[PDB]
Amino acid sequence: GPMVHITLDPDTANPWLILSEDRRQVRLGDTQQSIPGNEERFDSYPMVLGAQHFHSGKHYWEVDVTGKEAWALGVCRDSVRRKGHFLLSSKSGFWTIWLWNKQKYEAGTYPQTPLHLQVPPCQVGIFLDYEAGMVSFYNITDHGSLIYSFSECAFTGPLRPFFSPGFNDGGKNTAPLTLCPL
Ligand SMILES: C[C@H](O)c1ccc2c(c1)N(CCCN(C)C)c1ccccc1S2
Repeated sequence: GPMVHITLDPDTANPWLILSEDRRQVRLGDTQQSIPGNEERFDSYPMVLGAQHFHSGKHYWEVDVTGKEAWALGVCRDSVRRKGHFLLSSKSGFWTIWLWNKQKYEAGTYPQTPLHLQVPPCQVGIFLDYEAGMVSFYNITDHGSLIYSFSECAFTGPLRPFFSPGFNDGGKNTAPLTLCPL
């Protein structure tokens, strides 16, 4: 089946992130960790990838976002640049949605698409269909209604799960992203 046990890849995690020992949770830290500057690590934003690689097929997982004022979720090319600043955008190899400012939900098209969610999600489901070129996001709190779907994605290599528990803002958004047991 499509359900997949996601774990986080510590080698990609920006130093502002704290990963749980089981690598199923991630949160913003109050200070930067001292860790290596290996090529895989995102150096400019608090992001981290799942360890799993997708080359084909259908895949699904869920993330708890309860009570966070900001976060970003989805999938990206393994080949996306890790160093420096960039746009979280389908044009750049990212298929993501995000919340910021407590109630601004957007999809990472470029230009960005504003999202209008009648029921703020406490848990989000991400569905990847490699062959169909689709990444879809579901509001678990709202009985699995569709938040947004990217279609006509032109996948060419391995894809990775993508996660950010927020950006650095002074330590208000400390709660973790948690991968849900499926
Ligand atoms: C600008 C570029 O696309 C970019 C790079 C890195 C991040 C974000 C955007 N945001 C989205 C902000 C969209 N509007 C507001 C510009 C974000 C949102 C939620 C959690 C982490 C992040 S980190």
